Amino acid sequence: QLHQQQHQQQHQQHQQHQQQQQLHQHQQQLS
Amino acid sequence: QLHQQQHQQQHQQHQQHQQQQQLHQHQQQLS
Amino acid sequence: QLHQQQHQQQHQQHQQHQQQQQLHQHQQQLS
Amino acid sequence: QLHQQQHQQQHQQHQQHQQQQQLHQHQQQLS
Amino acid sequence: QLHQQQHQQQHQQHQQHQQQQQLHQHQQQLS
Amino acid sequence: QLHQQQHQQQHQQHQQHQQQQQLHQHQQQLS
Amino acid sequence: QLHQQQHQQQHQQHQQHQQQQQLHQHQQQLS
Amino acid sequence: QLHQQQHQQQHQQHQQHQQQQQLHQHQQQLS
Amino acid sequence: QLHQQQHQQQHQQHQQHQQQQQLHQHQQQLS
Repeated sequence: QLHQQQHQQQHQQHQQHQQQQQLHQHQQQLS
Repeated sequence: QLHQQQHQQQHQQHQQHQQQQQLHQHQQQLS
Repeated sequence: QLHQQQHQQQHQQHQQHQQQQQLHQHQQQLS
Repeated sequence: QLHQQQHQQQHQQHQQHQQQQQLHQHQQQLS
Repeated sequence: QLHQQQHQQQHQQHQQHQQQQQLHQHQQQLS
Repeated sequence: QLHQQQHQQQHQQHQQHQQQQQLHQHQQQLS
Repeated sequence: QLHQQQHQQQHQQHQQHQQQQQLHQHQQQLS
Repeated sequence: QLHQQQHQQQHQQHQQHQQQQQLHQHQQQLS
Repeated sequence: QLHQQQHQQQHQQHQQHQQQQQLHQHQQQLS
């Protein structure tokens, strides 16, 4: 009995001039 | 009995001038 | 008894000038 | 008695092989 | 009595092989 | 009585092989 | 008696998910 | 009697998830 | 009697998750 949980959060609020910003999220799970 | 969960969230609010920004989300699961 | 769940959310609200922005979402599952 | 001026110039002369080049100009004014 | 001036110039001359070059100009004024 | 001036210049001459070069100019003024 | 040769090869085999990949080949010769 | 040769090879095999990868090849010869 | 040779090789095999990787090859020859 195996339980794998992955959670990622990115929050941005009240901003200006983020030209070419990168928000990358990667998640991998194996068995 | 295997349970794999992956959650990703990106939230952006009240913004201006994010030309060519990247919001990339990648998820992989294997068994 | 295998259970694989993947969830991805991108939310953008109240914005201006995001010319050529990329919101990409990728999900893969294997067994 | 407010006076706002914005000027932008891009000049290119006598060139070759600029495949997929970007000349972007952005201007914003508020009151 | 407020005077706001913004000037931007990009000049390129006698060139070769600038594939995928970026000439970006951004100007913002607020009052 | 306020006077705000911003000047930016980028000059390139007689060049070769600047693939994926970036010439970015940003200007902001507030009151 | 001038001899100029240029050869370029790109080989891809047995692949998956290369969205928006770029395979660019450039060749120039002068005399 | 001048002999100029340029060879470039890019090989990729058995791959997955190379979104927005760049395989660029540039060759220049002058006389 | 001048002989100029340039060889470049890039090999990748059995890989996963190389998003936005760059394989650039540049070659120049003059006389």
